[PDB]
Amino acid sequence: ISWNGFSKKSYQERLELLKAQALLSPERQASLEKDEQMSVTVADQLSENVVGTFSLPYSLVPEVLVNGQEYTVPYVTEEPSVVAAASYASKIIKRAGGFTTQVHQRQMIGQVALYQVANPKLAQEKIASKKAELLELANQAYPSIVKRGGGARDLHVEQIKGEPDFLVVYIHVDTQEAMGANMLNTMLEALKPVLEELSQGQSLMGILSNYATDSLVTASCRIAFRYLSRQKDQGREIAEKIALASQFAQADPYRAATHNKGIFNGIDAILIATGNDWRAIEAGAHAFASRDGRYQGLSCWTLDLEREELVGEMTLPMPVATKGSSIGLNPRVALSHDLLGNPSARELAQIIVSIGLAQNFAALKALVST
Amino acid sequence: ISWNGFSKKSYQERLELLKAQALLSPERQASLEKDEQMSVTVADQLSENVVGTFSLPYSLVPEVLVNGQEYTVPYVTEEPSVVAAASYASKIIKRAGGFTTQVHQRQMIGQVALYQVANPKLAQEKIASKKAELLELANQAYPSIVKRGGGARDLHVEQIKGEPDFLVVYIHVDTQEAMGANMLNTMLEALKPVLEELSQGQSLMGILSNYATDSLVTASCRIAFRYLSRQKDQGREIAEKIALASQFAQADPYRAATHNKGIFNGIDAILIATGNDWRAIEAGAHAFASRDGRYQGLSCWTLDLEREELVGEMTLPMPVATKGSSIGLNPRVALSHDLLGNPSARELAQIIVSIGLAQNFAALKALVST
Ligand code: NA
Ligand code: NA
Ligand code: NA
Ligand code: NA
Ligand code: NA
Ligand code: NA
Ligand code: NA
Ligand code: NA
Ligand code: NA
Ligand code: NA
Ligand code: NA
Ligand code: NA
Ligand code: NA
Ligand code: NA
Ligand code: NA
Ligand code: NA
Ligand code: NA
Ligand code: NA
Ligand code: NA
Ligand code: NA
Ligand code: NA
Ligand code: NA
Ligand code: NA
Ligand code: NA
Ligand code: NA
Ligand code: NA
Ligand code: NA
Ligand code: NA
Ligand code: NA
Ligand code: NA
Ligand code: NA
Ligand code: NA
Ligand code: NA
Ligand code: NA
Ligand code: NA
Ligand code: NA
Ligand code: NA
Ligand code: NA
Ligand code: NA
Ligand code: NA
Ligand code: NA
Ligand code: NA
Ligand code: NA
Ligand code: NA
Ligand code: NA
Ligand code: NA
Ligand code: NA
Ligand code: NA
Ligand code: NA
Ligand code: NA
Ligand code: NA
Ligand code: NA
Ligand code: NA
Ligand code: NA
Repeated sequence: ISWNGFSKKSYQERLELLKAQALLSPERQASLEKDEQMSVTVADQLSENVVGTFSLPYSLVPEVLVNGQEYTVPYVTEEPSVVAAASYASKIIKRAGGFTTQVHQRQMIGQVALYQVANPKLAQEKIASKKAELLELANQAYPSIVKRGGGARDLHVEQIKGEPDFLVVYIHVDTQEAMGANMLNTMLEALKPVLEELSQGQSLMGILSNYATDSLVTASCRIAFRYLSRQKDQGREIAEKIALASQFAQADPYRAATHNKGIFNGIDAILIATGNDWRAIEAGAHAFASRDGRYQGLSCWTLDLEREELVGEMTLPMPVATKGSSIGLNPRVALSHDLLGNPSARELAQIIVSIGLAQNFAALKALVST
Repeated sequence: ISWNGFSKKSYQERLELLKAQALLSPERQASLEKDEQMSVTVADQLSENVVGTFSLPYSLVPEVLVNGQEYTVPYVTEEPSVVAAASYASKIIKRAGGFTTQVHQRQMIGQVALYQVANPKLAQEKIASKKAELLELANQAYPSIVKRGGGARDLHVEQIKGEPDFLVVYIHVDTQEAMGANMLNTMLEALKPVLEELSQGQSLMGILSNYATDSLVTASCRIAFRYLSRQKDQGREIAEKIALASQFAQADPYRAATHNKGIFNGIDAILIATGNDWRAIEAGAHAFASRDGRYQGLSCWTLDLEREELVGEMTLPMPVATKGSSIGLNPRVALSHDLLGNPSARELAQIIVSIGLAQNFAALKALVST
């Protein structure tokens, strides 16, 4: 059923159109129609010193085509035009064939930092030769994840120079559908004593890394000039300027911040809708943006002149989750996951990166157009 | 009146204690007591494709001492223990004298990117000699801010090399209590034609920069070892390990992301409470974290061994606002500003950076303790 006029329709009419799309079960549609909120009692369980609740808008971005599957995407944002722009971007890219996306890996990285290591090279050697035993020790400490087919998968050790020197042990862990912060905290605590013994050093801390390079996800889109503007040669102008806009963000940190901000107008909105920790996704992606020695734009837009196409691409660390307290307790979050056809964390991650690149597309097109 | 037991008190008892503190007017206390939310109708004005609203917890972090003034800080977070940790951090630092903070500048930066500039050096020369006229042209285009004592204050031009070369013009603008994105969009549009004429180039875009280096704010705290632990020599151990934790984050991007994530658990929570754009604050701070060539921790913790003190310090771009749509329309946001004694954007910024450093303190202390 057509989605056009959805923006101009009234709140009641939007709800009836959504109902007509038959995306939600009777209970979820009713829940949405009485705008069921998470209660103070439930809020009081999630957080501390709770004295009430706080509301933001809940919107829909329809027609998000990811790998030939269409989604109606939920957004939570307080910013005017963020949703309109994501919706507009999404429709264009759908006409153009939607997004093509891949998950390169899905693992969480945990680290233990050791210091007062007399012989870092010898220590590094011992720990790395004891790798399989150490992985077994982490997996025994958290047997709940091995039974579900995940667990600790790899281990490496780095000498990091400085004031003072640190010997850092990284574990790589399949956490399946979970974020993994508690899991990795427990696994890493089990390893501390043996790591101290083997290194003859003191363990400083054992903690998940929000720099999730074992969970990179890339999205691309391929947009023919005729979808950018029907007027003759105007599509090429627009695409040219978007490519220049992309180059500008590679060149100037002052542009790149803003460029990457716009991407996260979309990303944080759906992360909130899905009960995901946006602080974590923000940190990893913004760290990723500075990996080649300077802070740069997270996406790139280039031209295919023979095919007459605008190409957009983006890789982000996206260790999102489909289970967790907020997902279990906030009834709108459960609704959001149902609305999305209950994607696995992998599929959700591919939708989120796509949303990011859509949001970016509308931002650049608006900025560079007369 | 004492705040202890506030965490363990019931939701009703917390509200009665808050009432006893007399921090809110009768209307605001009543508004909070019936948990007045922003309505769907109001939500529908803020955002697009609105089909409902979305709720998160609303909590209090009491006893935040900033420059000898105590605040009860509002938080909006879905993460267990974030509030408890901020509250715990805040009480310790209050005993220790609270935070000392300063605003170095408060200005917004806008940029126009020019390309196809044949002679960038000549163009740079012309624009810079025409500086005062250009500033006047921006101020005429937005007279609403000059009457309130703000406006365009400075202009500079940079040659940024790459593929291709860009000539970028930056304006620096006092936007008073406002974020300034609309203001700077309008001012920069007024400048485009003349900038093109003077440079003999094409303007790509005119846009606010979320890399807000003209709005840096620093907070510090000075914590005696005896406040970290009453046991003999245990305070020194803890402080030593926090300093090492700080060094770890300077050395390893994998730690720094997580380190900076924790800071923003606090910052984003109060930014939501106050109707502020957290995507913008995230982008600028995370870009700031990579300014010295590598992605590093945003705060530093060092020891004063003679004075027996743990010192924490943090500088962040904090161009927050005290006016704007969300602030005008979401009744809990208005409440949050009233709760805080209606601080100016400058004072709010100093509270937010302090909150960040408090959140960081509890994170590090927990990670490095037995
Ligand atoms: Na309406
Ligand atoms: Na209606
Ligand atoms: Na919390
Ligand atoms: Na509590
Ligand atoms: Na309440
Ligand atoms: Na929304
Ligand atoms: Na995983
Ligand atoms: Na970490
Ligand atoms: Na993460
Ligand atoms: Na990770
Ligand atoms: Na990866
Ligand atoms: Na992934
Ligand atoms: Na591709
Ligand atoms: Na750009
Ligand atoms: Na951002
Ligand atoms: Na953008
Ligand atoms: Na969330
Ligand atoms: Na959420
Ligand atoms: Na990330
Ligand atoms: Na991450
Ligand atoms: Na870019
Ligand atoms: Na993933
Ligand atoms: Na939630
Ligand atoms: Na609901
Ligand atoms: Na699910
Ligand atoms: Na956008
Ligand atoms: Na936009
Ligand atoms: Na309660
Ligand atoms: Na109660
Ligand atoms: Na919006
Ligand atoms: Na609308
Ligand atoms: Na509703
Ligand atoms: Na909260
Ligand atoms: Na300003
Ligand atoms: Na910009
Ligand atoms: Na900003
Ligand atoms: Na700025
Ligand atoms: Na400054
Ligand atoms: Na400032
Ligand atoms: Na100081
Ligand atoms: Na740290
Ligand atoms: Na963050
Ligand atoms: Na932290
Ligand atoms: Na907000
Ligand atoms: Na808000
Ligand atoms: Na910032
Ligand atoms: Na900023
Ligand atoms: Na640090
Ligand atoms: Na400020
Ligand atoms: Na709001
Ligand atoms: Na309220
Ligand atoms: Na105010
Ligand atoms: Na914390
Ligand atoms: Na913590």
